[PDB]
Amino acid sequence: RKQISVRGLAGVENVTELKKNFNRHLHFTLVKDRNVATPRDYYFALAHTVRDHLVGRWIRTQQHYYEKDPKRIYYLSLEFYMGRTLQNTMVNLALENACDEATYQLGLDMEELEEIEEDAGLGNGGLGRLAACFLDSMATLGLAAYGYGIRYEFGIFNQKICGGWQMEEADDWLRYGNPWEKARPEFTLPVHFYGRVEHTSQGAKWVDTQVVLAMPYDTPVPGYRNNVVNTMRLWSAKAPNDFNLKDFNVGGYIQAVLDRNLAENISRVLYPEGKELRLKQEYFVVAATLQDIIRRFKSSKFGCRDPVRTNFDAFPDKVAIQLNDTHPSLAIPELMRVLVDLERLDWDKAWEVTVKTCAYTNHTVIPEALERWPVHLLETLLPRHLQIIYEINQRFLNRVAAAFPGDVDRLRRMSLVEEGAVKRINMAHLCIAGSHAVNGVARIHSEILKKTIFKDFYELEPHKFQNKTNGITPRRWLVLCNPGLAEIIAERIGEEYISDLDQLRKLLSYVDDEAFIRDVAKVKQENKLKFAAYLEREYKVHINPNSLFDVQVKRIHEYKRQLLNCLHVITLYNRIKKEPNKFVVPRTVMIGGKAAPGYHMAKMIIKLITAIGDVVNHDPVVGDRLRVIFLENYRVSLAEKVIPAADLSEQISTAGTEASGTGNMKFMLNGALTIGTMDGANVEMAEEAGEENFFIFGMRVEDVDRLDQRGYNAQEYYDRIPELRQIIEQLSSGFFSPKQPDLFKDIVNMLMHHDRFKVFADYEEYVKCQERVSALYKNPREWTRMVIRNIATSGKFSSDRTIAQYAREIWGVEPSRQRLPAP
Amino acid sequence: RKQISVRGLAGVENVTELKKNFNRHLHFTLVKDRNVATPRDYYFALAHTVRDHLVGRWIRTQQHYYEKDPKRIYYLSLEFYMGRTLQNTMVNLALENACDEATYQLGLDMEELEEIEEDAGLGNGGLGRLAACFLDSMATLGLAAYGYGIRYEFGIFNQKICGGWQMEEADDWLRYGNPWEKARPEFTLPVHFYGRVEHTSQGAKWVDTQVVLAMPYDTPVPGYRNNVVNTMRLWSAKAPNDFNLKDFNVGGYIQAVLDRNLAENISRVLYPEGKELRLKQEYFVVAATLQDIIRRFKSSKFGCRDPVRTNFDAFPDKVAIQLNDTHPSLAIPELMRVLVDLERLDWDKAWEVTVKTCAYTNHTVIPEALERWPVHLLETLLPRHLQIIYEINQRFLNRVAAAFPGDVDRLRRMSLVEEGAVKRINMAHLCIAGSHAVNGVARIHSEILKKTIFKDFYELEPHKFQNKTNGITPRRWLVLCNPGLAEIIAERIGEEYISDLDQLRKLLSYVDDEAFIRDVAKVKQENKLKFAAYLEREYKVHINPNSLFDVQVKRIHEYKRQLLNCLHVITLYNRIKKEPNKFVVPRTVMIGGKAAPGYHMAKMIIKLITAIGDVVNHDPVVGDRLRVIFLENYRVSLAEKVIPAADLSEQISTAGTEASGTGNMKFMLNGALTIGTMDGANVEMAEEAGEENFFIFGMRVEDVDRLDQRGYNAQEYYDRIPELRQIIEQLSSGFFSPKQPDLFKDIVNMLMHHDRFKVFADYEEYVKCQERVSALYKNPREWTRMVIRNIATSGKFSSDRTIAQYAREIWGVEPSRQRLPAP
Repeated sequence: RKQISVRGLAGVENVTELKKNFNRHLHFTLVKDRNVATPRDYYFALAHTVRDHLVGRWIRTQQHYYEKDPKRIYYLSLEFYMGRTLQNTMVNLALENACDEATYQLGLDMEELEEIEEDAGLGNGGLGRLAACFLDSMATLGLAAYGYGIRYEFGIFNQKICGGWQMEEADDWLRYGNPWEKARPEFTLPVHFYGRVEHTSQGAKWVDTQVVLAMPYDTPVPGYRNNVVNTMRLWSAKAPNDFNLKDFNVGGYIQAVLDRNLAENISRVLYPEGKELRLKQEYFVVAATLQDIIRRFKSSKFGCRDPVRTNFDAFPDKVAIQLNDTHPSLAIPELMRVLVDLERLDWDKAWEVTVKTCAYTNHTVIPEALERWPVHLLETLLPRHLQIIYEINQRFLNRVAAAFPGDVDRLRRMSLVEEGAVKRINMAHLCIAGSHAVNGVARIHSEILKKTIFKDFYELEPHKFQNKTNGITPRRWLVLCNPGLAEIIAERIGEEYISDLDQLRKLLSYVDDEAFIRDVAKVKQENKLKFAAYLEREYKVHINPNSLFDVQVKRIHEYKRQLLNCLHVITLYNRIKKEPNKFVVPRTVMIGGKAAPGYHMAKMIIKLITAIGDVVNHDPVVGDRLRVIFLENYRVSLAEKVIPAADLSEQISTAGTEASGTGNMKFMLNGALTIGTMDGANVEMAEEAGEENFFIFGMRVEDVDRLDQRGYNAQEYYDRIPELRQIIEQLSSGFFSPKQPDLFKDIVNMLMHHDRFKVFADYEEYVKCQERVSALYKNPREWTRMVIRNIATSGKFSSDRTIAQYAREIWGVEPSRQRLPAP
Repeated sequence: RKQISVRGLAGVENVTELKKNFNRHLHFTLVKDRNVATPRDYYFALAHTVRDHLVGRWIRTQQHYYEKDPKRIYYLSLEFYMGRTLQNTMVNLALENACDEATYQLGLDMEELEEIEEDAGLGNGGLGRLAACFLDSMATLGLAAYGYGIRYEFGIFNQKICGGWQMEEADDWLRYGNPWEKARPEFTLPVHFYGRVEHTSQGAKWVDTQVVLAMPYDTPVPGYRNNVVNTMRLWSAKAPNDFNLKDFNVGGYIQAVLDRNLAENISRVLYPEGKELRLKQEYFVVAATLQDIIRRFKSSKFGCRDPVRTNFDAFPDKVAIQLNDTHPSLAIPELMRVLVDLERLDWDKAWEVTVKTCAYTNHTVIPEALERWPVHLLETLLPRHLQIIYEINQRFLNRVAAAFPGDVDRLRRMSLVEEGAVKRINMAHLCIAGSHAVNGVARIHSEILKKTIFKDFYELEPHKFQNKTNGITPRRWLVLCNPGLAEIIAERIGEEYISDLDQLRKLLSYVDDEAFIRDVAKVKQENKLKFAAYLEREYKVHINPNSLFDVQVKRIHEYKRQLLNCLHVITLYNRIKKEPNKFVVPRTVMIGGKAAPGYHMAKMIIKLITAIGDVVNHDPVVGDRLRVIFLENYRVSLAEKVIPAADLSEQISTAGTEASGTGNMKFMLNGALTIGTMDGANVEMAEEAGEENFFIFGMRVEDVDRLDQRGYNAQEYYDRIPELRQIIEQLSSGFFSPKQPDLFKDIVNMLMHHDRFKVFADYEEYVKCQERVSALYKNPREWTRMVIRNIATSGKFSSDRTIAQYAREIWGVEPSRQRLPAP
């Protein structure tokens, strides 16, 4: 009876007894054979093999925390950007080149198979990709972290450059199935919606509700090489499949069928403010999750164990809910609703635990883009919750009054309920009220949630504000992505670095050495040949390799400045042309990110970049003196192979607009010079690397704040800076497009007359700087010099670090670097 | 490529190497362990374990036919009443023993786990059951055969008699999946609804249609110990839904997200009238399969003996289509629409081939019941099919005129268009024109299709009409259901019988061997007591495993007299009650059968039994001399359990209504004596058995026609038979319903004033039989003597023989009983 144990299921490190497993699954799982099986079949066969070799470990980890009962720390997020599991299972488990030998002794090619894998489309950018990284490093740091979010049938679109434009051609990543996940029909809970309250003797009822079933799916995330492998648990919406008539509800009219789609497509599309669905989605992910959070606190070990009627006195000891951004916020009104209403905890006692369990990571530098909801939206889907939100509030605000008698303008600046032309609830204030700890994403930024945006909140509970300077992850962002460069490091410092990281600091001593100089430009010249290969293979281009390899891969969006780039690269096309022999360093510039539907300036700016392309790379006057590639469909699998041929990381956003920056850290690692306007995280990177090692141009936070106080007007620069007069002219007189001359005319007036982001004011400073970048390119080795002093610097911009910080001052729980036995 | 071999995995016969994979499926394939895992995960880990045995042999057989290249025969049926895999998968492949031993040692009672499997609601009744036996024997007889059905997500209801009334209840059998089915998304093909027929060039096109995608799901069908495993390809109707921006359709208005629903539920449900849903389901199956048949005809091997068209010339030699009932019928215009429109063969080359290729099995004896569909319905979802039924109908009538020159009414009776109020097409006459053979499913029923129902048709193509009487399979319905009856029979004649049932005739020499007579009786006694325990466990009331087990389990319908049984039952009830001290042979009548929603007298007659048993199973005056049990939710599962435990087999259909039986041949075989009218099925079953060993009773067909001349007037028997007049007044005063007397009034009134099925005509002689029954049963020695005589002569009813004749006489292919090796 006890003979159903984890014993024997594989022979690990054996090329041959996993060569017995690639066969096992092709036949018995996939029901295919060698005369009929396809590439995508042998990737699904390989996918399964490394997977039994994951879920072995997953049983015993999972076993461990029942016995050992840690504080289970759930990270709540509506975006989870993983993106290609196979290789990353292989390294954090070991089996990679022991999977390479089997799959060539078999006669395949594990790298050709690897590219059959669609990206696990649960994201869009850095809110998913941060947590996707924190999921790797919590798993490595011994921590009992659970990641819970929603499983999107389609994620967010796949982009398509056609005619120069973006066509958002949808991503059905999951149609051929997904190796890595397990469905769990057995642990389906309901999500109730709409309904109404109805009070009784002891509490209140929220009867009359519509329901949407919550079905869980388990991807696992391995910890790096210490054998603990954790659970992502992502929800799927099932419409109640009582339907055809039961309740006799359709009777007189079927059209409640419109429930089936408007409920069930909670789970089909991720977004790219004013939407019942974004809130329905939001309430979906927190309800199901928190019901599961309560069943491991009771059932799994406290099922039996009480003391205090298995009260929640020991809840905050055992559980910690970390709301990433404002999208989990209904975790405070829903947690309060279950403890008070379903169990029967005092409003006061239940709110005790609530704040103690919860804390909230803050991502915006802007107060204007900070989630708030309409009360008519609340009150109708969520009545009890519009009611508990009202009640948390005067309770909070009287606590404010105790600490500020008579200061009336604060009971409307602290308030939960916004007023006037649509009374809204400010969700970020709701969070700060029930979260014992808020953190800024960068140092600077935590200051500006003290000094500017939650000033009152920091005056009254001074201490909730923490800082955790968000990093990246060695495994993904050095080892998978640039292994030639993780090759030449290993043996010098000791592999202790990938899970203990400012040790990168040693290679600093190694700078001078003219071995390391010639060493590294190979990685970068090989990389710039392999990526300059891939370029022409998928899609196609005609490139240098050797070029200055210049890249900026962000969202196409005004305040990140793809535009500043475009002006400059029209200075470059035009001066090199003017004197056609005017030698300068030939750059291949790559701009790329998706836009966001119903964003025409961010549709326009793709089109200017795909208007240039034509006249530069096809004006064979220029030849290979200048090239601008647009990266169609930039996502996490492209993220790990363009930072790779990063000479130049152009992170050129207006000062004080970026709240931080993550795809900038995994750039001064791979060997990339970061040239950009100072704010966000372009800062601490230079406070580490030294300003002289960086290339910080242009304005700053402080003199930008100056500028819109004595009038900012971009023209004035139009009348002075003679080449910008040139490029504005040629921009406007159908140079790029003879067929539609006017075309970039909506962008001219934008650039001229209502430029919120001062693209023209940071022009000149940018060019008498990217002259310092070009002229230094062709000083081919003291170029290669600084590219080491950036690498050495690293360990703060590593998410292991950040997780230890969250671990330690906010959660409690002490980290680990120990290897759990077996597999 | 060679390294990836089948060579195996199959340590096969080995306990250790499969306690070992019941562990892998529990930990690595299902991801559970002994601390989380429940019964469902254990049966599923067993279920998964056996089908690695199953799918290796699947691989191997499929390969074989690719190599050999046999004539393949596809069998279209809208119901495959598959019912419960595992125990049969294990007996057809031998692992009852090893799987028992491995789960013995594991701590798991292998009986218990089995009864967690959900009966696959891919069927409804007899029409579904013969296909399933026609697939077991198509596989034991080595034929290259396919099963093409609909993968009903929910199926026809679950009976749930609540307080006495049949409640309808949905069946999601596949909640926690199906281990046995393997979805083949690679083979999704489109099914074209509605549209316009535009005419051009050498042909016609069908433009403007609406695609639904038919997605295939493969299930293995293993043969008893011969190592072949054939296919069953079920089609899932998955709505084309890229309905999110694409086509400039949604947004404008998502009024039209109904092609989600009425595309999607071509497969959510099975039926119980003029429904476009029923015809949409009928064409969906046909579109997805004929395009899959030609997919396989074109791909496996033939487009090289292409000498001529991958010729359809040879299509009838590599293909054979069986049309079980007129439901696959649109397959004769679909195999004409592709061959003519698409392939571009001659119209008379498409008919020469369409008639040589497909064939029609008919199952009816009552003509109204022959299928018809309105040309308004066809002119719409099937524009071009209407035009192929219109040129078929026209050319067939030429054939007819020349054959019977001048007979203007023969042209109007031999037609496929048919009008009066609503111009319908006759689908059964469509089948005779497009099939090389038409066949009855029983001897006399096959005569009265050329004697009466298609007689003109017959005279014009006499050579099409064959017969083939129905049969059970020896494996599910004697080995699985009754392994007890199985040891004893094999101990004497050997085990060659399972694959050749006529060897049961050999047991007829052991009639007078009173070891065997006390032995068979033993056998039937544990059967009656493992079953009698089913009852006070799942369900209850009181059993007495001695009594004469009298089951009638047909579906609830007026033409099959559940009512005659109700009246015999209270006649015994009353004789037991006026004269308590008389000795009476006690009986337990068990009536089970799924009524059929909408139909009220079936609804109402079930409430009879659920009120007769309440009144008589609570009479401490009778004590236990009678008990009446409605068997809730008859399915393949309880037939397994019921036919096994029964003594009398109640087959009381009105003479002239039944065509052939199939339910009978399971009780005849498992040693039960038929009581039954001479009518279609009971007739070959008494040719073999000898009338002696049957309880033939009452009214014969021309006895039914004698009274259907002079006229039925039930009242003449009411005032000529006192024991009837007796219970009409039991009913009418409301004995069985003290709170609602008048409840069974419309039954009383039906019965007398308009009983189209002649309950009272048969009453007196059916009773003078029930009690001769009671004579022989109270004579256990001579009961078994007559029961030996049943089980021995029943061999003619193996589907191994009904198939041995289709194959031979119709499909062409010749039966084979040899092994393959298949690791």
